[PDB]
Amino acid sequence: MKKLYIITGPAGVGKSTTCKRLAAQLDNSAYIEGDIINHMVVGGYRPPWESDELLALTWKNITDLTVNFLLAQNDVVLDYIAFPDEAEALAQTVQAKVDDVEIRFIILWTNREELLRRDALRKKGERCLELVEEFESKGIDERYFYNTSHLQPTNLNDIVKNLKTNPRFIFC
Amino acid sequence: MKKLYIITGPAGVGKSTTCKRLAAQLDNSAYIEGDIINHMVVGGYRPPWESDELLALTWKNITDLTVNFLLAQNDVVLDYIAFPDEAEALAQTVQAKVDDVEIRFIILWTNREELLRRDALRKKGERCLELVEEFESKGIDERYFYNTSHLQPTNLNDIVKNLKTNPRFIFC
Repeated sequence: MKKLYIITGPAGVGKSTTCKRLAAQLDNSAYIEGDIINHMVVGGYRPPWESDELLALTWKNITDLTVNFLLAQNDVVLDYIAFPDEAEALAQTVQAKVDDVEIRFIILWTNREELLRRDALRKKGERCLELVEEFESKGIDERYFYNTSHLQPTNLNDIVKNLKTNPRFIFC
Repeated sequence: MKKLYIITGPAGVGKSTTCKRLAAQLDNSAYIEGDIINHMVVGGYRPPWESDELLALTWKNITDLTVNFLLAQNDVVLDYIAFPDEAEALAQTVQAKVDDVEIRFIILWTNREELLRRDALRKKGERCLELVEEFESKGIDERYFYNTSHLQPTNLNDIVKNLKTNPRFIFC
């Protein structure tokens, strides 16, 4: 069967690093970077938080690409910002267009202070907390969170090995 | 109305540079880079010339993204390798899913020797000619070709200004 991995979480949490490693581990997979999709719009571009229209478009494009990759016998690894609402919506569509698809929802988390330093090497802040409090207030189940503040990057393959089979993320 | 710009041609001809400038000129537009789409497949990846399946997938993804952007009131600028067959197919789908869409087919060309030097600064060849003879043998109409071997890069805005309104590319 096919598998969909919705890896989300605050900026600097290591979504990109985790998704790239995960994708490279499956025999047949597709890696979708939400940001590249969103930034495809040039003329008239506006950030996600300033246009529900442009944001819905981005999820439309993500969804259609995900369906095609799954139908094509590819596992899909999605890296983007996603809350219960978006995950639910995506799931409804794929499930209605593809059979035997086990979807996994995974929210990578570390520590407020960790994200504080993790970005101190981007191109030079407080904003790294804006997304943090959003996930919390959304009252998301605790089984979808994966705190890696105590793990080592040298164990990256174990982490991706876990979230690949761990049933807790199976999107109960 | 909406407009679709299918900019193709051999590697090093300046498709990326031309498309990015064109997109940035329209009020509402989307820029699609065929290569980023194609490279979304990780596990089991294979070059376009080694899998008609993976290649068809890439065009499927490109097509679905193009339709969504056009319906969303965005002009679409596509940068990829495309022959009459692919252009025709894409056109049939968009035209069947969107109204008032003027599609333009544009093949950027320069000179055999030009492409010879244009790539001598990639990361260090003959292969730059493989795509050249392909376009020629395909017996493509001469109205779609746009030779810029005699133009100057300092006239980039004029070039994109031309192919934006010039009717010769209107895909007769």
